[PDB]
Amino acid sequence: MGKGIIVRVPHGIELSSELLSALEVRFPGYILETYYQKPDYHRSFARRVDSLHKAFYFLIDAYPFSAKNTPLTKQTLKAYVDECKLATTDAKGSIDDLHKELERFTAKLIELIALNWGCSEIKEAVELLNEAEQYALMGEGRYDLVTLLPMQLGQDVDYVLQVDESLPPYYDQLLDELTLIKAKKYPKTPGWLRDLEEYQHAYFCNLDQGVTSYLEVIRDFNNFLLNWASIKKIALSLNSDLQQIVSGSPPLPSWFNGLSVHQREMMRILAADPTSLDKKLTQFKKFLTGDIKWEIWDTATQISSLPQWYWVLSEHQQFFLEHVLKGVDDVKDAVSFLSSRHRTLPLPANYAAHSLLGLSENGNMRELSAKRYRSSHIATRDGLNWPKAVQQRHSDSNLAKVMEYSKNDQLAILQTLISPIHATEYVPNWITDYLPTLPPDLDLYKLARSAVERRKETQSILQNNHPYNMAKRLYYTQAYDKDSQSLLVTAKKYASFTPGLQELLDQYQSVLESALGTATIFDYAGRELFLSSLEQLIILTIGGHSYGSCVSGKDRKAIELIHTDAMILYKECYGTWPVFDELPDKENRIRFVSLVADLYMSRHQHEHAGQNAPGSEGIKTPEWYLPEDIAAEIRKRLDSERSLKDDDRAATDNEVKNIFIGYLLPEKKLLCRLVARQLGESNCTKLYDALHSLINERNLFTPQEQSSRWTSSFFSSESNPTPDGIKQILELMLSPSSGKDNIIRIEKILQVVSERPEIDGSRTEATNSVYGRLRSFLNCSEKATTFSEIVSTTVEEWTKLFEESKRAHVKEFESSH
Repeated sequence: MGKGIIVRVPHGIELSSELLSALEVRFPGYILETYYQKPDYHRSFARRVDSLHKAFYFLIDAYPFSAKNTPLTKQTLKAYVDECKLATTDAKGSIDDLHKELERFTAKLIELIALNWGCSEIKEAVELLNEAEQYALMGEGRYDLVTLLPMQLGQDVDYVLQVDESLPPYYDQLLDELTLIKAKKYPKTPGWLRDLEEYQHAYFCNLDQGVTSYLEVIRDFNNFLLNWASIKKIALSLNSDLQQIVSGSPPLPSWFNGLSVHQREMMRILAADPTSLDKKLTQFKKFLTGDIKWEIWDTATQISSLPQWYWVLSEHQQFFLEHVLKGVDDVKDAVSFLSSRHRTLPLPANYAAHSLLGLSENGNMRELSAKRYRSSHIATRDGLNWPKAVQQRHSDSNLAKVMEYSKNDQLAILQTLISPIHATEYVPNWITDYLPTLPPDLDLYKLARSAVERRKETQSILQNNHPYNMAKRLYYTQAYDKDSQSLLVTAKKYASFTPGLQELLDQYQSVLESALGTATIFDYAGRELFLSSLEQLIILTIGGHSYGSCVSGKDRKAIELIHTDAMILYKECYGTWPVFDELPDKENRIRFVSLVADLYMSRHQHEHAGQNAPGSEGIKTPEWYLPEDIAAEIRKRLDSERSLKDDDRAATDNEVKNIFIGYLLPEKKLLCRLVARQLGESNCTKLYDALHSLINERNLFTPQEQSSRWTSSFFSSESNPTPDGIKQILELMLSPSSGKDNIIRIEKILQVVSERPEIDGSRTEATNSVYGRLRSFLNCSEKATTFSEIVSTTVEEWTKLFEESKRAHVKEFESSH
C-alpha cells in the first residue's frame, strides 16, 4: 500500500518550481489536481455512478448467485450494467437533473441485483450494492489529500495547506486473524450458529482446543453442571459472586477463575440475570443432545479457531472479505483503509491525521499545527445487536489503535461530537434525515465510556462530548458540564510552565459560562465550535495527543477541523486568537468568517468525506452546525440559497438507500428484456421468423368446443376461439420489423408469455409449443443447454407444426375440387 498523494490546487495558478519542489519533498510522488471556486456537481455525479458500477462488478465477482435463480450469464449482466453506465455520460444540467439520473441509474442496478440474486426484499439488494462498494474501496486503498490555498499571513507563509494523511488501521492481532481466515479457506457462518442465544454463542466461540469432538462437548458441559451444583452448595452468597462478575471487577470468585475459557465466558453472560441462570443451563444440556446434533457434530469444535467478530458477519460480508483477502499476498494490503460506513470489522474507519501547513513563495514549509487525528466513532453502530464481547473487541481495539501516537504519560483527549437522545425524547427531524429508528449516538456514547474505563490502567484519557441537537428542546454542552471541569482542572496544572495556555483557559471558561446569561438571540452553534476548538487548542499547546470523532468522522468532525484551522490561521495573521464574544458587525468577526468560509469552500474536507463513498463529496447539515454569519457568507459568495443544502445532498448520497431520500420496471419486464438481449439478434430473428409463419396459421390455436364447461355462450370457446396471448402476439407482429427490431419484439412477446398460466389442459398442441418453448427461455433448464440449442429445437418444432398445417389445408382444398 502507500497508495499516493493528491494535492488540490486552485485552477489557474502557476506554481514556481521552488514550490512544486517543496511539495515533492513533503509529498513524494504526489499528483496535482485542479479545483475551482464553484463546486462541480457533474464531477460528483460521474464519481458516484462510476463507483457503484465498480461496486456491481465487485459484487458479481465476489458473491455467488445460485444458477437456479435465472438463465442469465454474468456476461449478459455486466454488459447491461455497462450500458446503463454509458447512458449517464450524456447527463447534463442542474444538481437536480443529475440527482435524478443518479437515482435512475442506481434503481436499475438494485433491481438487476434483486432479480439475479433472488432477493425476497428489495432492501437486501440495496445492502448488497452498498456493502460491495465499501469492500471494493477497502481493497483499493486511499490517497492522502492535500489542499493548497493561497493566503498571506506572514512573510513566511504565502500558501496555506490543509493536509489529511491516511493511516493504516490494522494491528497485529487482526492481521493474525486474517491470516487464519485464509488458511481455513474462508469458512462461512453456519445458520445454527447465528440462531444461538448470547451465552451459547460464547460457549462455542470460546471453546478450548482441548475439546476435539462433539462427544467431548457433551461431556464437557455435563462436567460443568456437576461442578456447578457443587459450587452452589459451597459458595457463601451466590449473588455477590455473580454481581462481581457482571461488574467484572476483582476480586472474582475463585471457582470462576479456574473455569475453562468457554465455561467462563458463558457464565459471564448468565451472571447478568441470576434468576434464569439454572433454567438456561438445563436448557443448553437439552439443546446439545437435541435435534441440532445431526447438523453440528462435525463442525461445532471448529468454530473457536476463528474469532467471534468474524462469525457474526453476514454471509455476504464474508464473501466480500474473502474476495479482497484472496487478492493479496500480504493480508495488510487487504485492509489499508476502511470507509466510514464500514463498521463491521474491528479496526478504525476513516482514520487519518489532519494537519495545517504554511508554505512560502521560495519553498519553505512551516508546520502551523501538529497532527490531529480523526476517525469514525470508536464504537460500532453496525454491531448494536451483536454479543457484548464483539461489541467491545471493536471499541477496545479501535480505542487502542486511535491512541497509538499518544505516549502513555502525556495528555490525551477523546473528543466526540455526537448527540445521545433517549427514545422517550426523540423527534425525527431534518438533522437526522427523518430516520424512524433511534440514532445510535446514545449507545455509542456509553460504549466509548466503557472502553476508556477498561483502558484506565494503561493510559488516562480526557473525554469530552459536544452534543448539538434539537428535539423537544435544544441539546448542547451545559455550562456546568463535568468533563469540562476535569479538563479545566487538569489543564490549569500546566499554566505556569506552558506558554500561551492561560489565555486559552480564560477563553474556554468564558465560552462555557456564556450559556448561563440570556439574550433572546444566542449563537449556540458557534459556542459549540468554540468549545470544541479551544479544547483542541489547549491539548495542542500543552503538547498532548489530539483525537476526536463524530459518528462517521466526516461531518461534525470536518467542521471542527475547519474551525480550528481557521483559529490557527487567524492567530497567525492578526497576532491573537479570535473569540466567541464578538459582534457580527465588527472587523474581527468578519475576518474570522472570511477564513472559515475560505476553508469550507476549498472543499478539502468535502473531498475527504468523498473518499468514503466517491461522488459523496459534501458535508452533512451545514446550516445546522454553522453559525448564521458563516453560512450566510458562504451562501452569498456562491450566490445560492441552496449551496449548503447541496452539500448535504451530496453527503447523504454516501449510503445507497439514501440516494432515494431526495423507478422499478414492472412484474417480469427486466428478465424478458435481458433474456432477449442474451438471445441476440441472430437468435431472436430465427425465433421471430419461425413464429411469424406458425402464428399466422391461426386455426391451430382454436381449441375444441367444450360444451360441458360453458354455461353462457358469451364466454364460450366458440365465441372466443383464439387465446388472448396468441391474439396479442399477432398484434405485436402486425407491423413489419427487421434486425435489431426483432430483439424488442421478442422482449415483448416474452412479456406476454410470462403472464400466461403454466398449465391449461384445453390448449392445442401449437399453443403449448408457442407458450412452452418461449417460456423455456425465462427459466433455467434442467440439464444446462444453450439458448442457441433451445432456439434450434424450438425452430424445428415450430417449423414442423407450420408445414403439417400448410399441407392439411392443401389436402382439405383437394376435398373441394
